[PDB]
Amino acid sequence: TMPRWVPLLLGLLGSTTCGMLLYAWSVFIKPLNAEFGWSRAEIAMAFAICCLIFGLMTFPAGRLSDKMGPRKVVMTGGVLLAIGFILSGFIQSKYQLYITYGVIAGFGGGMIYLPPIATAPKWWPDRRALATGFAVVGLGLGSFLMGPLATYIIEKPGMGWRYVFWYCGVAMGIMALIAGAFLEPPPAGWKPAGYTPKVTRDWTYEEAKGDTKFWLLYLAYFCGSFAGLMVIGHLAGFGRDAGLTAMAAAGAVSSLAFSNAATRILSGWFVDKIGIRVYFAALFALQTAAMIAIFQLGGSVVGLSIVAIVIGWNYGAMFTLFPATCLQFYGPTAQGSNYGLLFTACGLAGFAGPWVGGWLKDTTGTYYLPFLCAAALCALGTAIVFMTKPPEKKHALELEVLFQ
Ligand SMILES: Cc1ccccc1CCC(=O)O
Repeated sequence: TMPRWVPLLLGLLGSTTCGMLLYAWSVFIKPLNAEFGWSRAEIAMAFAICCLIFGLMTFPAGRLSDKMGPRKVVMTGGVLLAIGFILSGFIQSKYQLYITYGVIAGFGGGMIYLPPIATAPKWWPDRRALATGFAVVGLGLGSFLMGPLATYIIEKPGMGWRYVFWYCGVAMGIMALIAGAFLEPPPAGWKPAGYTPKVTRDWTYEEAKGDTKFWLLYLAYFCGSFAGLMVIGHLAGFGRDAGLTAMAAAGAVSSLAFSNAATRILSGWFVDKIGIRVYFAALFALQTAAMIAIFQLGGSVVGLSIVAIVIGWNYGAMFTLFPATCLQFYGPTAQGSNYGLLFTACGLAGFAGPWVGGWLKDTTGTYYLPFLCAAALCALGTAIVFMTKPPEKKHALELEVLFQ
């Protein structure tokens, strides 16, 4: 039936829509402050709520994708996201924005984001991590797609920021319905392949949810996620505090988008070829080193760029290597449920990380505390990821007894 790269194209579409949704809030920081007495932090609360609900709703989304297939889940997510974004177009208050953009749109975003991450590797057992990366690279691309689009709509005279919400919400609803329309696992028996009595079987959601290694991974995820979200918003300010012009710090930090996008594909390909654990742990360790190294490199465009690129490489790689690692531990059958649960760690990190980083800076007045804490979190993640080897594969005695 369908060529097994169509799933990859679909995951590219849906994750790109999710990246657009998660990028929009910065687009509206300044227009909403112009129209209302609304602080940057007041608008950032809408983004933090969005991250909380998105990361949380991956769990029901994965359970439902497993139970009734990914197509219904992704197209419902497209509906919810379209509704919440378009209604953000018609808002008048902060709580209306929190509800429409934060809760509704984030709900739809989690339901769009997860099912392709569980489905694409099913079409690609020879290349599971690369398939996963295609399911997530859209979160690195959504900024580049929306930035010019949202600027274009806002500055046009007959339009406005509410017009960004309305038009971009229709467009994202369409992309997500098109992505979810054509998404389904391979058929129940024959596996698309040219190549390939004890009997193993994949883990069940209840079996993985009870494994201690699942929760070590959850902890590592929370740590790496939290560290990145705590400092990335501070890189450019670190530069200007070091003496760079705002323009120069902004240019340097911008390389983070490129590496954040590239690592999602490239790291998938690498670990498909050489295994996950060692490359994975090395990325966390390098992330630890970068949190420290910024105090020596962050004062020049070249140094700040190196730190930004490295941070982006390690951060973005987490969202391919945690689903790939989970796939290796527990198998693809319950990957929807297993990884949906696991991503809630990111839901929580997304809610709290940026705020806590800002608070540590403003409490001390310096960057030492947030970056030092991020380094410690990444050191812990390094330890966990490096020490944690796959659990024992499961004997399936019910299948096993079928042999006379
Ligand atoms: C880190 C995070 C938290 C909550 C919701 C979304 C995301 C982004 C995930 C990605 O970059 O792939």
